[PDB]
Amino acid sequence: MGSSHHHHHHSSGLVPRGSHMTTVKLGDIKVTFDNPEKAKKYAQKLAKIYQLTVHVHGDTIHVK
Repeated sequence: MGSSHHHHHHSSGLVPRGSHMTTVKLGDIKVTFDNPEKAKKYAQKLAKIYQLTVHVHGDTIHVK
């Protein structure tokens, strides 16, 4: 066997539907990405680099 049963839990980073650029606020540094998809995928790396964490709240991802 080898099946990871992925299911959505209550309350997540609920991004609004529509083609819109996400404002990823790093420590002072203002980053932006075309899509919330790529935004969170690069922001989790920026969190690991700068030793911070990802706070995804709507169209704003602040790397706390």
